[PDB]
Amino acid sequence: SDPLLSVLMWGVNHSINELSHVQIPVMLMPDDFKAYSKIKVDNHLFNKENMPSHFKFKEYCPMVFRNLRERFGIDDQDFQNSLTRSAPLPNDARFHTSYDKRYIIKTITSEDVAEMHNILKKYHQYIVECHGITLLPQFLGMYRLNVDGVEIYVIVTRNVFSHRLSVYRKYDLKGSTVAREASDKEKAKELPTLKDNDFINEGQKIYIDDNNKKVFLEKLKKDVEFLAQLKLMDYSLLVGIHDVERAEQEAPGEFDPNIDVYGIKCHENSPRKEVYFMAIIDILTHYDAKKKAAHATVNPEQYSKRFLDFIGHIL
Amino acid sequence: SDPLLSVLMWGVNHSINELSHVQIPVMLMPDDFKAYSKIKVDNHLFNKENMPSHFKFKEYCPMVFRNLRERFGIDDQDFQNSLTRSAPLPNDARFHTSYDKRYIIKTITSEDVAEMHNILKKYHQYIVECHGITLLPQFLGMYRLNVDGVEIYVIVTRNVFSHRLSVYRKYDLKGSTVAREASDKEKAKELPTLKDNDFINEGQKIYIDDNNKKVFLEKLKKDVEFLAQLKLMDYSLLVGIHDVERAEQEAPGEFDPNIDVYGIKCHENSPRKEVYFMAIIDILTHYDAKKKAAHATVNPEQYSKRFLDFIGHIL
Repeated sequence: SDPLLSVLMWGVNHSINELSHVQIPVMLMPDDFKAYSKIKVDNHLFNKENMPSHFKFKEYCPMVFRNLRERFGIDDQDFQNSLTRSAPLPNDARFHTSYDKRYIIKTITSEDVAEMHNILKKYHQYIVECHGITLLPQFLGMYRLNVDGVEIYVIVTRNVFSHRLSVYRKYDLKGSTVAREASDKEKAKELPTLKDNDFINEGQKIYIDDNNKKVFLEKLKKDVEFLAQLKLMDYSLLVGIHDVERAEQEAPGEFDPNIDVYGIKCHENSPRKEVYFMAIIDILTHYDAKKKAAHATVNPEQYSKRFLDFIGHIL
Repeated sequence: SDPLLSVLMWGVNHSINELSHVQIPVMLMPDDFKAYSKIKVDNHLFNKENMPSHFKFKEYCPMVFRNLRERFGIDDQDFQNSLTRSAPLPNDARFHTSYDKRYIIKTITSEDVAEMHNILKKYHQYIVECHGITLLPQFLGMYRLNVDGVEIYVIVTRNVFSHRLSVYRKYDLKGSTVAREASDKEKAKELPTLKDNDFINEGQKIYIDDNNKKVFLEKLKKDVEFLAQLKLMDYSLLVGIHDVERAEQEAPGEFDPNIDVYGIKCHENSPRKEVYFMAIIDILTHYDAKKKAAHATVNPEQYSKRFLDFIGHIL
């Protein structure tokens, strides 16, 4: 349907096939962070039914992302199948979900790509340090697609939410001093995205036990400290709630913690059988559009503390 | 080892994978004869161990050759495996043999490519007419390879000789008025290539029965008439003899006529147990080098008759 989506599937398929032939060492060399793979295809009077006839596909730092996927417990064959066996589905920058709901494909700016290159080494090192146990986005691949005229950049992350268990409530938390509330327009969306005030006002509670809570908050502390160190800000805590009862009305309500890695079960005395999905999202700056907000007070360290204070209170 | 060979294997693999997704109709449209598929790969600081880092692969008329392969009873998966599972072996224009001895890969000039395009439609139509039963070369694919600086063209044909049964004697027959003999240098090669005089002088006989002989000569007549019609000349009858006894000394001596399609068993009263492999080879003009022979009398119709007269006599 969408030619850009076709090129992405084609490219991911190509990219993974290529890597299956490469010998994978335990380590990355400094050059792997500067590397890329470029393919330009020109078909003249051939294969019109599947593909655009002129296109480009570029993969950034293929070894680093190969290395990241394995560290995040993702097999390259599964990753390939998830993205190629059937088209990713949209939902209206744009984003798509792998047909099997395991991965998110987000469209990003060339600026975001530049910034991602800039932090990639430090990010990789962080992932090594924490043994891939983090609430940070799991970056799984980054690509450039060209189809006659149009150039787009995409990044692929692991879904914060479950691939089985549906989410009925969804929050996006920053802990900002300025008031954050979903629009009266937004508060009426299909599955809306609520914000800080929506959480305070409606007195939402997260029923997880003290251990889970301590572990989570420790992970969060380290992750956010790392983000502040990179001078990054404006990230959010995405919180999604699965209602086992409501999902039965429309494993009994249990999940695979190896696929749905951000899941946390509610404790025994929880008012309703709930599973939580929580993670940091949207870590890049995107100054192009933040300059667009400016044209027509808090620093990264401030934000870090403000954000950590708030999440500590709501749990 | 040889980067050009690596690109060919890579390209054939790519090309066949692409086609496995295309819906194959029973017919070719006129545009399929003008079509091609072009891939340009640039790897920067990536995958140095397998592939050259900058290369191009072009496939000419992919649908026509897909259509030809099936008409010649060749499955695309087998064709792919034969050319990709292990490197083709040389033997010192250059030519290579698929590791399994089923296919020949010949290096040709851009002129040969131009001429092949020119006759491709008429050749396809001929193959349709004779239901793929012909002594003509079976053209199976045509490609252009570029590896930083060097550009080569290759064509792939079915081996005239067997993939199991070794050939101990080998003739190349034109039936020319001018004397054709292998050099005293050549007559001493490992497995030499003998010519017209070598055949007359050494009184070689081909022991096939009257039916086989009649069928063969009828096929030959049509094939050669077709070649003369295209104003082509200077082609040869390649004759290879397998000695069942000698191959035992170094199925008992029987072959699969579906893989070794040019095989003909000897008749019952044959002096020794022999299998023959006979086919027309080298049909293109290559005027570049024939002008090189000129710079430092017979026409296509003459050649046709001369060639047919001679082969009739020797069998």
